[PDB]
Amino acid sequence: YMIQEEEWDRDLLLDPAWEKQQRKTFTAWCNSHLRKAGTQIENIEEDFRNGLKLMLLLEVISGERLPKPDRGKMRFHKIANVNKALDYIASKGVKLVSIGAEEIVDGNVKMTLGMIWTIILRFAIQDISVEETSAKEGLLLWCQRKTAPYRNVNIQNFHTSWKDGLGLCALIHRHRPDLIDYSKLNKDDPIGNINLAMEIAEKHLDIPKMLDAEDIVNTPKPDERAIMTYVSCFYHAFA
Repeated sequence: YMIQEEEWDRDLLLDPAWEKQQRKTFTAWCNSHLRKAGTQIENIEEDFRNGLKLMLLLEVISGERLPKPDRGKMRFHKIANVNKALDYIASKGVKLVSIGAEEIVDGNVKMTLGMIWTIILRFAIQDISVEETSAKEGLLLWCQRKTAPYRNVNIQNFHTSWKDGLGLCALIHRHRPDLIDYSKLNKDDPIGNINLAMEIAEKHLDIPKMLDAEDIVNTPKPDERAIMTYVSCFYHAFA
């Protein structure tokens, strides 16, 4: 059988940029909450398949108890646990499309990422409201107001606007000028600018280093779900 197939099989071990980014960011986001429950996940495509840490995540971020988990390794107990996590998200206003317990238990990557995004959106971004603007659009207007003074920043979206890292440094500088010497930063060191903001955010604001920096700089259009997840932590930290 052909060498050509074998080489392309190996090539499937590279995740597309959008997955790398969502994987890194949504894993760190889940972990910055699960640590209040004394646990962590390591691999987002594997560690929600039994429904247990998913139910716990939902409890930690909602503050409300979910019904008791099924105990037992049998596959229908994992299905019952994930159904409880998804029924709880539904009950909180999220209309789920193309997402079901069966594919989550089977490790479906796009579906598992999509589910976690619906959680991040509902419990971190949905209720953001600035000047009669809610959710994604409200978080964006917020970023625009905070960064308006900064002439080397133009927040117009949750992707390309954020590539050079200056948008992140400005959000910090506006709220905490003591923490950053903004005037010394420029557009030629985007990787530096990103890792700097993330290092400052981690040390002083308790926000883990969620972003895939290399991919943000090098990908034509960064993943906006990942960037919204990270920026949503700055909003909660500053408001």
